[PDB]
Amino acid sequence: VIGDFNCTNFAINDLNTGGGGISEYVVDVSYGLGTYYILDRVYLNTTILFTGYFPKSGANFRDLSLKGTTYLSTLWYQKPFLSDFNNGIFSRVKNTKLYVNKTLYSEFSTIVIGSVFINNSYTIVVQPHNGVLEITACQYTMCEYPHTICKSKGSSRNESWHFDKSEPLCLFKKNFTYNVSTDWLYFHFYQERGTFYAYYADSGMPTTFLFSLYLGTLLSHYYVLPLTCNAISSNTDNETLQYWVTPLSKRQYLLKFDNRGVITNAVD
Ligand SMILES: *[C@@H]1O[C@H](CO)[C@@H](O[C@@H]2O[C@H](CO)[C@@H](O[C@@H]3O[C@H](CO[C@H]4O[C@H](CO)[C@@H](O)[C@H](O)[C@@H]4O)[C@@H](O)[C@H](O[C@H]4O[C@H](CO)[C@@H](O)[C@H](O)[C@@H]4O)[C@@H]3O)[C@H](O)[C@H]2NC(C)=O)[C@H](O)[C@H]1NC(C)=O
Ligand SMILES: CC(=O)N[C@H]1[C@H]([C@H](O)[C@H](O)COC(C)=O)O[C@@](O[C@H](CO)[C@@H](O)[C@@H]2O[C@@](O)(C(=O)O)C[C@H](O)[C@H]2NC(C)=O)(C(=O)O)C[C@@H]1O
Ligand SMILES: *[C@@H]1O[C@H](CO)[C@@H](O[C@@H]2O[C@H](CO)[C@@H](O[C@@H]3O[C@H](CO)[C@@H](O)[C@H](O)[C@@H]3O)[C@H](O)[C@H]2NC(C)=O)[C@H](O)[C@H]1NC(C)=O
Ligand SMILES: *[C@@H]1O[C@H](CO)[C@@H](O[C@@H]2O[C@H](CO)[C@@H](O)[C@H](O)[C@H]2NC(C)=O)[C@H](O)[C@H]1NC(C)=O
Ligand SMILES: *[C@@H]1O[C@H](CO)[C@@H](O[C@@H]2O[C@H](CO)[C@@H](O)[C@H](O)[C@H]2NC(C)=O)[C@H](O)[C@H]1NC(C)=O
Ligand SMILES: *[C@@H]1O[C@H](CO)[C@@H](O[C@@H]2O[C@H](CO)[C@@H](O)[C@H](O)[C@H]2NC(C)=O)[C@H](O)[C@H]1NC(C)=O
Ligand SMILES: *[C@@H]1O[C@H](CO)[C@@H](O)[C@H](O)[C@H]1NC(C)=O
Ligand SMILES: *[C@@H]1O[C@H](CO)[C@@H](O)[C@H](O)[C@H]1NC(C)=O
Repeated sequence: VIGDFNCTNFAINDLNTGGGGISEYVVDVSYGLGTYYILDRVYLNTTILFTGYFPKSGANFRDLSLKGTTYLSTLWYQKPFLSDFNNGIFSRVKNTKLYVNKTLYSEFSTIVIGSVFINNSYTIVVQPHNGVLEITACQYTMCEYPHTICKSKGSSRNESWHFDKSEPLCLFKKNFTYNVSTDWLYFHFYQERGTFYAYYADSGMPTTFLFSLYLGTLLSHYYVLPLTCNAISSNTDNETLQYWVTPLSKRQYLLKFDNRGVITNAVD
């Protein structure tokens, strides 16, 4: 289980849907994937050695996205999906572009980051709402079996990942825009000295700083929430979710900057 609040018992079962296991893909930073822009600095037409929170090159990404329809498997709310946060993670996220009456809509998995997922501790949550990325850090009463929905196409169940009837205490609450038309989003989430840090990019590969947040407590787990939808499958539209993650660590990279300050290449 993620939290411990019994939000519902509707359509829960124990089926091992991952008969083929967690899907994997290989980290390759040679085109600037996994890198981020350094503070407020600009470098031009040059190569820098820099030490930062980066992926290991030639490590695996894991796809932790989980599309459901009606039933939720209890096995989705355990290891290997519930994952140790350590120093941090890098995410490569497919923007699942759907259509209704030729209008475009953007969906992708919510991620939660925390320690015990109980309302006496802060949980960070990052959730898309069709071009608005809502980010919060609050004492959420997380469910046992949290999940989200396709607000665009609809779902066979209502949304529930927390159960707070009155607004919980929050250290942070902001919205950030993202371009609904791009195919990928990239994120770094990491912690140093009890402060959480977030970088993203919705265009290109090198990420840029969103925010930082003092927690005063070590984060220790993260989890990518299942998404339930009447769309997003081979019998209806051949679309897919993907939410690739890999661990960060303190590493030295060569970074190459072009003559307009974009990071074009890197070496581990
Ligand atoms: C912070 O997070 C914690 C969890 O970590 C929350 O604690 C839980 O709070 C709920 C709500 O108060 C407790 O709910 C339990 O409900 C049982 C009945 O549930 C059914 O019926 C009710 C209507 O009566 C429906 O609302 C519900 O949806 C279900 O259909 C009760 O039986 C439970 O009673 C317990 O105590 C009696 C003795 O007094 C025993 O006989 C019972 O067997 C049982 O042990 C209870 O009322 C839930 O139990 C709480 N869990 C824990 C671990 O404490 C906090 O509420 C939350 N804080 C804030 C501010 O939101
Ligand atoms: C994490 C994972 O494994 N995710 C897959 C999902 C689950 O394994 C399954 O949900 C588990 O179920 C449990 C735990 O009991 O199966 C999906 O594929 C289904 C067939 O496997 C799909 O075709 C559905 O077929 C139906 O016969 C039915 O109900 O399963 C009718 C329903 O309308 C239709 N869904 C639609 C229209 O999207 C799906 O989607 O649900 C593809 C997802 O990638
Ligand atoms: C950040 O972005 C989110 C997502 O867009 C904003 O949340 C949404 O805010 C609106 C306005 O408060 C909510 O609409 C209201 O909902 C109630 C309940 O259904 C209804 O009675 C009102 O008439 C009105 O429609 C909306 O529900 C809410 N959530 C979602 C998923 O859209 C949020 O306001 C933005 N700002 C901040 C600082 O978070
Ligand atoms: C979790 O909460 C659900 C309700 O959302 C509980 O299910 C009810 O259990 C009582 C036990 O007396 C039954 O009379 C009801 O018919 C059940 N359903 C509903 C809709 O209330 C469930 O027992 C709780 N606990 C667990 C471990 O699932
Ligand atoms: C960017 O740096 C490169 C590499 O130093 C520069 O390329 C050289 O440019 C000179 C002419 O100024 C040529 O004679 C060399 O043959 C080039 N070397 C290579 C490896 O291509 C480039 O001029 C710089 N551009 C800017 C705008 O700073
Ligand atoms: C939002 O994302 C789309 C897709 O990446 C961007 O569209 C591209 O824009 C450039 C010019 O800036 C064109 O050369 C490409 O041909 C466009 N691609 C497609 C598929 O249309 C769009 O510019 C982005 N807009 C913002 C405001 O970020
Ligand atoms: C969804 O919410 C509506 C309105 O509260 C309720 O009538 C319905 O039973 C709920 N369905 C599920 C599966 O939670
Ligand atoms: C999904 O793709 C397969 C392979 O091309 C095809 O057989 C199937 O009919 C497609 N279904 C839809 C809804 O596009």
